Amino acid sequence: VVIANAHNEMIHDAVMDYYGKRMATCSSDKTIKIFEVEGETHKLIDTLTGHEGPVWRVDWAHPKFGTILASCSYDGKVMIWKEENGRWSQIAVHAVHSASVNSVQWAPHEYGPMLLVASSDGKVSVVEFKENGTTSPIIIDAHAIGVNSASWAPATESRKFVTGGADNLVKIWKYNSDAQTYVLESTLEGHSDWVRDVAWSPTVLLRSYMASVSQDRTCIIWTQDNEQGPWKKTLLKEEKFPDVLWRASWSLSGNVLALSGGDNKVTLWKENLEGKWEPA
Repeated sequence: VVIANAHNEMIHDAVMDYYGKRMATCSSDKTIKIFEVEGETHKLIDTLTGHEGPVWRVDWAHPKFGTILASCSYDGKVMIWKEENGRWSQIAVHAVHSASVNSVQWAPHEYGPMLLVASSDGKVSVVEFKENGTTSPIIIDAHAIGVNSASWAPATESRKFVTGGADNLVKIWKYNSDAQTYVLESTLEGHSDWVRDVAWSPTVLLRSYMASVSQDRTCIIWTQDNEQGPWKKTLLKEEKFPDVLWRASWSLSGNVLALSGGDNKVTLWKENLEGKWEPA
């Protein structure tokens, strides 16, 4: 179902609506594109523009609040646009960070219309969209050099999300009505280089599963069982993948690992009966 040459500039992200019927591509050309996919067809609708620097990542909001797609660019700003009347418009612009923003994912509709922003400005922001338009932002420093990922943890307070460091550190953050904002929990060390990406699973089974990919060219699957329980570092393999590792994605169900390399190859992984990993 290829959509050959969607952009002019190299593409940095390919995400779909909750109903895999409409896509969203973003590139360096500072532009994002909306799509329609059927059997093998690709209808190109609008092309989102207002981004000064290369767009990095984008994320589809839950249909619960209509059609909304958020994008983050080098321009140190993340922007969201809705699709009222089949015509794409820019609803709000979030630019609190001072430097590139490399990741932006939406919170489980349960939580609400929340967006988690992680900038290379070393900080991270949490923003929910009220009514009138003016939101109440929440920012908290998260890493030394910077921040590269900010995946969320499923619903359960009890609001958690993992961060990937520019300083090689993976962290866990849980809300706190007494602290007024998300505070640190874990600080799982493991990578020798920078944490390129970290995604948290929705697999509600007995134990929690977290993925961490990095310039150190390895994935460390962080498995923990309960509050007490510490996270068990686990090398996806006791060798190095020839190139870096940029993305890690969790399948809806069946909990399978989508590990987008850098050697330009995508690999899939599963945890056999023991607790190790194998292809698919």
